[PDB]
Formats: sequence, C-alpha cells, structure tokens
Amino acid sequence: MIKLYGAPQTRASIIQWYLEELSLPYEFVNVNLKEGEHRQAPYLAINPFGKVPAIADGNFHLWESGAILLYLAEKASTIPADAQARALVNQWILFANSTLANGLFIEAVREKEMPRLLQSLEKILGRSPFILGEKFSVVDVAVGSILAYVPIMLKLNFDDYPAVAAYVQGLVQRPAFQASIGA
Amino acid sequence: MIKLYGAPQTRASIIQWYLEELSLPYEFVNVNLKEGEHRQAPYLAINPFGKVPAIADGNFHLWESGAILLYLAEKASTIPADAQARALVNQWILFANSTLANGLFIEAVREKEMPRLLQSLEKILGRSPFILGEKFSVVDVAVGSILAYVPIMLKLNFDDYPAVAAYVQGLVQRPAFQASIGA
Ligand SMILES: N[C@@H](CCC(=O)N[C@@H](CS)C(=O)NCC(=O)O)C(=O)O
Ligand SMILES: N[C@@H](CCC(=O)N[C@@H](CS)C(=O)NCC(=O)O)C(=O)O
Repeated sequence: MIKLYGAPQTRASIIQWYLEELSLPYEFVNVNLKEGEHRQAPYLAINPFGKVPAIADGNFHLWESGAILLYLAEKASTIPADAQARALVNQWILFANSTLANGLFIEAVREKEMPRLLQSLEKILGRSPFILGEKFSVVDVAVGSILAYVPIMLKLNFDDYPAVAAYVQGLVQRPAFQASIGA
Repeated sequence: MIKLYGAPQTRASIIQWYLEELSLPYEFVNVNLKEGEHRQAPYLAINPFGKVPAIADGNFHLWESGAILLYLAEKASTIPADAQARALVNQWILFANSTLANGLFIEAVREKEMPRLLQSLEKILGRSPFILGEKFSVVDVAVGSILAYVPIMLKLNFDDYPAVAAYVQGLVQRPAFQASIGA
C-alpha cells in the first residue's frame, strides 16, 4: 500500500484528505520533525530536502504535496486523459501551492493580494459548485485546503465573499475532510 | 504556434527559455503590467487571477509557469510516459515554484532555509551535470531559473556551493537562455 510520511499539523493532512476521498488504504509513517528525524540520512533518502509530506509506493518515492495529489489522482483515473486535461489540473495545483498560498499567507503581500484572489475565486465559485464545475475533484482538495487554513491560521473569515464562504463550509462538512484536516 | 503572454522582468522569460530549448516558434504578446492591462477583461478571460505568464495553444489556454512548463514538456515528448515519470517531473516543478522560491526569497525564512536548500542541491549537482542526471530537462529550466535569480535579486553568490555555481554558470551560457532570460 502507499506509505505517507508526515507529522502532526503539516500538509500531510491534505494528502490524508484525498486518500479518504479516494477510499484508499495507506500506512502513516510519523517523522519526528521536533527532534530532527527529517534531517537525518534515512529520511533524506526519501526527500533530499527533508520536508513532509512524501510517499513511497513500492520502490517509487515522491515528495511535494502537489505532486503527490496529482499522482494519486492519475493513479485513480478510470478514463485516459490527454496533456490538456492534465494541464488544467496541474494549473490549479501550482496555483494552490504558489500564487494562492503566497497571496494569503505572506504578510508583506497579503493586503494587496488576498482581496484580489478572493474576488476572482468569488466569481468562479458563484458560477459552479466546485472549481472544475459540477463535480468535486483533486483541485478542490488543493485549493480548498489552502482556503480552509485561513480561519485556522490567520483568524480571518470569508464574510465578504459568500460563494467562497459557502464553498469552504461545504468542504469542511465533508466526512472525508472531518476524518483528516478537520480531526 | 503557441502564443505566450508575458512582460519584461517576469517568469514569462522562463517559458521563452524552454520554448527556445525545444526549438519551437511562439508568438510573444506583451501585457503592460505597469498600465494595468493584466487586470482588464481580455486578459482576465485568459488568467482570471491577472498574472503572467499564460499561453494559448489554439483554443486551449493555460496559466501558472509551472503548469505551462509541464504541458510543453508533455507535448514535446516522443516516448510516452506513465504517472511515475510525470510525477518526478511534477515534483521538481512544484519544488521550484514553492519550497525553493520561498526558502530563497522570503527574508523571514531565508537564514534557516537557504543553506539547507543549497546544501541539498550541491550534493545532487556534484553527482550529475543536470538535476535528473546526464541530460538537460524541463526540471533544469524550472529549478535553474530560480537559482539564476539569486545573484540578480539578493546580491548573493554561490561561492560556498561550487557545483551549484558551475551548474548556474552553464545554464546562463546556453544559447536558449541568452535568447530569453539573458536578453
Ligand atoms: N511545498 C512543500 C512544502 C513542504 C513543507 O514545507 N513541509 C514542512 C511541514 S508543513 C516541513 O517538512 N518542514 C520541515 C523543515 O523545514 O525542517 C509541499 O507542499 O509539500
Ligand atoms: N505562480 C505564478 C506567479 C505569476 C506571477 O506572480 N506573475 C507576476 C509577474 S512575475 C504578475 O503577473 N504580477 C501581476 C500582479 O500581481 O498584478 C507563476 O509561476 O506563473
């Protein structure tokens, strides 16, 4: 089965949410970041940058939460996809991991970036229940996890963006979310 | 041919570098960020977040520099790849766009993060000429572009990381780099 390397209160919870959505068994391998386990040779052989999450799937190892999400989504796919279909998913995963996370969580750019990001997401989410349309996908795990951390880590809310607020509420209420990030 | 939406001194030059490495033609379209052209309706219809770069490949549009690099690499591939081969490239692109760029360019985390990132890259680059081994790849465009910006924006050098220094020196001297980022 997949082995997920993580620690409490890290982005490993985002991978646990997607594994819950996919109903896939996995082994959770705790890495003791407080005592520096991630900086020793055994963990550096899994991720040479000493960060969690990472996964092992047999002899295959992979790190970066976004790449893990794309990998699990590809492995679970039942209909073969082309470079353009994968590209639109990759676009949103890169967005969640860079443009969105940076604009919300970097204090020096937050005042300018955060309202613009939320205003753009309000337009998208006001026209469809999920980012890619009518159906929930790995894109909602990637983007939704970052938005869900806003009340958690910044004590801020989405009161001025009702469609974003309803979207995040809908995600937090999902049983798979409550079993992982929401636990 | 691909249309590339970009602007001076932006990550659009990273896409131009990879297009030149692939010997592909492209129609470059300047978006006047200084005059707010990226916030007008025509550009928001391409990237709703108003950021460059973006591409159009016929009717298909795509934004996030990382997603564009992965898309161009997939389209130019002659040997069909599976989920694991794509995952390894996805890992490095996500790393360049998040972990690496943040650890080097965010002042509050640079002191702790930068030496760890450079020490890990130094070990990899001391063993092979490029990140994935003997051959130059899209990963070298993604990671190498970020490393090449360090002297430019931080007034720092790679004197204590000789393999990183020689790797960056080699990339900057590439004709395709000179025709794009170095132009
Ligand atoms: N862009 C990476 C970031 C991973 C990351 O920063 N992980 C943290 C915990 S959430 C970590 O392992 N920190 C340990 C350290 O930096 O020493 C991802 O999304 O996977
Ligand atoms: N993660 C995005 C970042 C794109 C980005 O920040 N682009 C900048 C120029 S380098 C931009 O268009 N800024 C305009 C604005 O923020 O209003 C990517 O890699 O494409």
